[PDB]
Amino acid sequence: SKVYDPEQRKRMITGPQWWARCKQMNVLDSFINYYDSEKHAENAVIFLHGNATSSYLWRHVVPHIEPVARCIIPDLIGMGKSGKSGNGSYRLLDHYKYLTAWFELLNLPKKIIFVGHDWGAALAFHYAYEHQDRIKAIVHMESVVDVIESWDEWPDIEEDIALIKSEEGEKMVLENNFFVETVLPSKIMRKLEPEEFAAYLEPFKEKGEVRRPTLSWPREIPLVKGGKPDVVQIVRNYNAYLRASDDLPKLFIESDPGFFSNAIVEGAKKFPNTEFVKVKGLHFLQEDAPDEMGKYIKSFVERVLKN
Repeated sequence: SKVYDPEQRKRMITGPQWWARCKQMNVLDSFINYYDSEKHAENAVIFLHGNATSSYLWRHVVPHIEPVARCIIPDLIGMGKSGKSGNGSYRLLDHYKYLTAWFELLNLPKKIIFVGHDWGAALAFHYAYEHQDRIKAIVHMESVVDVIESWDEWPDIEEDIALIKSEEGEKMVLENNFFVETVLPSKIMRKLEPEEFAAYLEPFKEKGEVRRPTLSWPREIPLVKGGKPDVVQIVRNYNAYLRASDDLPKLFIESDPGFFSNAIVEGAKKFPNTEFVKVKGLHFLQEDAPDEMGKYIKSFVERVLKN
C-alpha cells in the first residue's frame, strides 16, 4: 500500500500474511489450520466462521480481544487452509467430529468461550448442549438460533432450499462457485480489496468437489419442513437448552441493516442473560464493522471474567 491509498487498503491483511501467522495440527485422519494468540491461556475464546469463509474472516476482530484471553480461530475442515474430510462428507456432524477432536489437542481450560457466526454458531451451540459444564459464555451473530419456517422477508424459503438441494443447486456451487463468488461479496457492504477477495476464493478456486463444503452447509438448514432430521433435532435440543440457560452469559451482535439478523433477533431474544449490541453490516458483518465488533466482544469478555 501507499500513504495515498484508502484506509481499507493501508489496513489490509492479505491471505498470505494471515496464513503465515497460522499453525497446523494433525487431527484424526486430516489436519486443521488455525490462528492461536497463545497468551492469557487461562481462558480460551474460540472463534468459528460459517459458510464460504475461513479463519481469515476474523483477522481484524481478534486484535482487540487477544490482550484479555487466548484467541483460537480454526479453518473448519474442507475450508480455508485446513485438510479435507477423510470420508468426503461435510455435514454439521462431520465438522463437529473434527472440531471436538481438535479441541482435545489444544490444552484448553475446562470452561471456554465461543464466538460464532452462521454455522459456526450452530457448532458452538451444539458443543454447549453436549458439554454444558464447559461453557463460560457465548457470543453469536447471524446465527442458527432455532428451527426455521417460511417468514415475511423470505416467504419461499422451502423452494429456495429445494433448489439448493437439487442438481441445479449442485451446479450453481460446484461449477459456478455461487456462495464464494456471488453470495459472499453481495452480503458485505464495502468493497473487498482484490487480495481480500482472493483470500476467500483461494480454497475454492478450482471447479468441482473442492467446493463441496459450501454446498453441504446450506443443505443442513434446519427447516421445520424438509430439514435434515439429525440437524433439526440438534437445533431443537440446543434451542431449548439455551432458552433455559439463565446462568450462561451471552452477547448477540445484530447487523444493521443485516441479513438473517432481523428474522433471528426475536429468536435470540428468547435466550436469557443476553447482552445486545448492533453494528453495521449485512451477513458477513466482520468485514463491515470488525473494530466495533472486537471492542464489544472485548468488553463483554472482560466483564464476564470479572463477574
